[PDB]
Amino acid sequence: KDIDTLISNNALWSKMLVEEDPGFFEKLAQAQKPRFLWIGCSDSRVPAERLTGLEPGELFVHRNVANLVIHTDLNCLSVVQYAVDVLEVEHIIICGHYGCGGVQAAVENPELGLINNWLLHIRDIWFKHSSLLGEMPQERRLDTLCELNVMEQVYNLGHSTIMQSAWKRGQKVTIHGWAYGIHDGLLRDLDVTATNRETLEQRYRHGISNLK
Amino acid sequence: KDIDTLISNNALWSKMLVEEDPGFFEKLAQAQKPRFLWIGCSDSRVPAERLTGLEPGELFVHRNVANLVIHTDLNCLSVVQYAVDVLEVEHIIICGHYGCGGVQAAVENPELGLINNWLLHIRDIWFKHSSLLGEMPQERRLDTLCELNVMEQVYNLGHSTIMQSAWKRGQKVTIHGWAYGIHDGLLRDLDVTATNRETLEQRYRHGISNLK
Amino acid sequence: KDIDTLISNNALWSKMLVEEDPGFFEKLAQAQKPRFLWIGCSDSRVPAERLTGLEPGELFVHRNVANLVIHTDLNCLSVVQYAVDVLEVEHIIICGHYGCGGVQAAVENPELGLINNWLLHIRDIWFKHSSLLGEMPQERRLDTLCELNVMEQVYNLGHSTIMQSAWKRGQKVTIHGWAYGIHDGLLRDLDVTATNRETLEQRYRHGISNLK
Amino acid sequence: KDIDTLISNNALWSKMLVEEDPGFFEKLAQAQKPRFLWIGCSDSRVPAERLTGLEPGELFVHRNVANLVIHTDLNCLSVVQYAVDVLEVEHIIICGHYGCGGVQAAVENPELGLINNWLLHIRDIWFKHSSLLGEMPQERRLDTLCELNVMEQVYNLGHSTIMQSAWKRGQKVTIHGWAYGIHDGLLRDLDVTATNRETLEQRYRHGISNLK
Ligand SMILES: [Zn+2]
Ligand SMILES: [Zn+2]
Ligand SMILES: [Zn+2]
Ligand SMILES: [Zn+2]
Repeated sequence: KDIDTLISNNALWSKMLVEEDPGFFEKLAQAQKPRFLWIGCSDSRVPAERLTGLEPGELFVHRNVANLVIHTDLNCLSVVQYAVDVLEVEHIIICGHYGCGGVQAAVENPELGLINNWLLHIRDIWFKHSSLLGEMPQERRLDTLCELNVMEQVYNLGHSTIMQSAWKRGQKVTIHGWAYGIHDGLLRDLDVTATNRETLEQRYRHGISNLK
Repeated sequence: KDIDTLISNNALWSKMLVEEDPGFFEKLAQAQKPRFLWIGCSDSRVPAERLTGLEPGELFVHRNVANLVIHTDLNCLSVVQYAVDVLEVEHIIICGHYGCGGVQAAVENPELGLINNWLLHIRDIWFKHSSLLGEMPQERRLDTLCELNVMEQVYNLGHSTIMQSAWKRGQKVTIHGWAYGIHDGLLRDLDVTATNRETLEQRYRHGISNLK
Repeated sequence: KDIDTLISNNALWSKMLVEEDPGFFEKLAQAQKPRFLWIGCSDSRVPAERLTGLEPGELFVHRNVANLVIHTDLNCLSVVQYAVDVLEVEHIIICGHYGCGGVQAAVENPELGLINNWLLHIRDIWFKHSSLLGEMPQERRLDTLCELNVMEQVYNLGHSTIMQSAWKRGQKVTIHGWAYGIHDGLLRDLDVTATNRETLEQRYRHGISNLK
Repeated sequence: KDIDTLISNNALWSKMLVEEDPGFFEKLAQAQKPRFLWIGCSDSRVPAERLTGLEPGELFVHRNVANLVIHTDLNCLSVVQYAVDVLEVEHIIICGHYGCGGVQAAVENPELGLINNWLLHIRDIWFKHSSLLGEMPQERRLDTLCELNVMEQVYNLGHSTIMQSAWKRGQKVTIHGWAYGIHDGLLRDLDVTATNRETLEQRYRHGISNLK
């Protein structure tokens, strides 16, 4: 596909919606805010809307390389703060994916340029879980690191001042850690779901334990 | 929709693909890299794949509040550098949208919290184009600011060291500035398309002139 | 000077303080917090303590290339928020300097690498004030840009959510914009001093007017 | 001290230099670049020039809360890249300090606001070294964490793409990790000095071993 194809396809799709789904934009024109924030990877191998059935307007989205929530990344933190404090999303889903190019590059460590600095945060997680990974068969280690990465980003998200403040004041927000692969598109819930500061810690340990 | 609904819908969708599109993941399993990078807004009012017909695996994606390319945002710059230098995408599309909550908040300036710092970059663009906006009817000013924001982010992207280096070395990368609204989902090409350092400047001025 | 010289000089200086100034560390050992935050340039051509006579413990310090307060730089914003909310500094001084290598590189635009992205924020200010600079003799333009840069960083600092919140709640914090050169080390007050949201705007315009 | 005092002291100091040290600015007026980059804490309890005897023009400086080199902090990375690639500094010194308010806040974890996000990077280091710290007497743990923080920031600096590139191309740059306290101002060399990729790893382990 080329650029002229995208523009032309868009024009035809917009016209065909009049017959196929004349109401396609009706919920978007209402003041209903999205209830979900999705933090995923720029690889976007299967779009979040396809994976879940979520409709236009139901999902606020951030994507970056390897779906990180770095403690001091103001881009992601600004998405989160707007979603939690202004849109009042009820769920935040961090979704990783098996085969992620960012996770693979963190492990193989090729000299890729500027991106290698971003990927050092993944190498820190790999270091953190070296003993756990060493108890597992080698062929499962890379996908396990993909899962651990998600769990650590959920943990970071729950430790941000944004989430700590929301939970302290009794706002209902739940964080989830998921992963999928392109072998079937099937979401795996990594079982780290957090609804407050206490469950954040308990279920982080639970998710890691399920891997041990 | 609730969380159990998303998980259950995903499981049913994955199973139904066997009959509907057993080859759905086949291109994803190949080593073909995406040819397009989409930088859009976290509002994600209509997903980029729906707007354009792009299939899974064809698009690398970054989203942040109001689709900014801030000169010093390492999150977006890391997506861009990986896309340009490692994946060798041929097109980068920055897409804004009429009615964007981030653009509207920049103009109305409510006290929203942390996000207001991010939005100051939009207020700088609004200031930059005050005289242009003053020559236009008031009712068209907010959507014109949405377009100017896209054009300025294209300009910032082309001035990044990543893009300047790629163009200097003769890598073929084209940057585009688009917008759409939810009244019809129809993409408007803002006509700032840049294939090198010279067209970046020429077509930036062209796009602004088309508004004057 | 070499590394062994620094270590050896430090050991001799520490010993000599017993006779010269046995009380040198006494105020540092007290709980008195610094009353001033200095945001300056990494060039650090004359140290802030030498310029002003401020003693150890009186100054909290941030330095970066060309003394910027970028709207979305969490490093500088974190220094500011800790200084304002935790240390309760009463004064923030942004100090630029004539001959700054960062300002000069923004104007000459050599291909320096990663730093060029940071310097684009200065090029934006240069663009903003093109008409003002054009009314002045060429030989004064670079130093005038140095001053305008300081004034714009003061303006950015006052527009941060940190400062807006502090002023809204009645905390006494004053922001100042200064510059000096190495021809005499003499500080010039650029006359943009702000004690609240209103004086921020009034004195920003005043400082610019003093240049016109 | 108040603001009028600083301005007045500066004017008197500038005049008195004519008799005391008429050549004070002479090296600054030459094209000699600084040979040292100092990365220190915004606490700046004893200024680096006082600790070492370094003269004006000999030191390029960055300061942030708790002297961090975060993998993805473009402010510090931009200082480093300009210092290494443009100024060609020969030494980078990361200096922490015993009693640092940032390190103490990471351990005590008060609710301080925005700064808590920055401090999570220190809490990650505290977690990393929990077993080491547990083998030591409690009263020495906080200062040991101050030292470990410096060592980890040296390690991060050496793993940045900036430093890896410089060492790969044979540029002579040495990184050092130091600390001091206000009980005597005496620098402690933490013995993690790195001149290439190999010594970075060897001396990181050496410095940690010296603590065990
Ligand atoms: Zn990925
Ligand atoms: Zn938007
Ligand atoms: Zn400077
Ligand atoms: Zn400190």
